Amino acid sequence: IVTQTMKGLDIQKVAGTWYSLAMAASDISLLDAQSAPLRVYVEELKPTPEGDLEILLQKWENGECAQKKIIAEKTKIPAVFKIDALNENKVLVLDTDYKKYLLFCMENSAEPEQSLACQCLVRTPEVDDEALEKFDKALKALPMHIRLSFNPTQLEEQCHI
Ligand SMILES: CCCCCCCCCCCCCCCCC(=O)O
Repeated sequence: IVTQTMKGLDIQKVAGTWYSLAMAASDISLLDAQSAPLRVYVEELKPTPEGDLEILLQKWENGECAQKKIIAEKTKIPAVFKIDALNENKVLVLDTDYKKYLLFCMENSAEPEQSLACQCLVRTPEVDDEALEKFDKALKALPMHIRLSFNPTQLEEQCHI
């Protein structure tokens, strides 16, 4: 689905702290409740030396904010990782400048029109208008039906409460 990938991605340089400033999905149900399936809040990226990606994040489940750890495995495409879970879940890095913003989408492997969610990550708990502008331009193709964004207070709280 996603026709935008970052050329020349250096996965080591995305290490460190990130904030999920905005999210969007193809289906309202993927993001509507606090416990919605792709309502996830990125905490940090931890690239391994072989070039896989450990992801720390928070997710609300059963009435509280839970910390999760995910391994995205590398593929032959530098910008595309596989989540390793039951669903053939692919993560694509659309664009990043390493020091300010990273845009990524995650999609299901097939069925036929399928689930897709994308986030605008930023390095600091600040509304970055230019990064949100790149996020919205990246998505104006994609068939999104829900979009969320968060204010700096929420960005400093667990599960953006
Ligand atoms: C590649 C650099 C960008 C960072 C990508 C972050 C991708 C989160 C992927 C999370 C997928 C959904 C997790 C669902 C909760 C875990 C579970 O229920 O098993």
